[PDB]
Amino acid sequence: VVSHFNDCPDSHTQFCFHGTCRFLVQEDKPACVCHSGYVGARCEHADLLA
Repeated sequence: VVSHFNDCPDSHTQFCFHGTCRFLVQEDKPACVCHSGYVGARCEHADLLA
């Protein structure tokens, strides 16, 4: 509550190649979400990586 994000990019955004980027500023905490039709945690690979 109260805590919210806005400025996603803070270097930690480099942990996400192909996925939503959200950085909780008030609580500096990186958090990315995968898009779709992809694999991995960072979402660097697109299918063919089960």
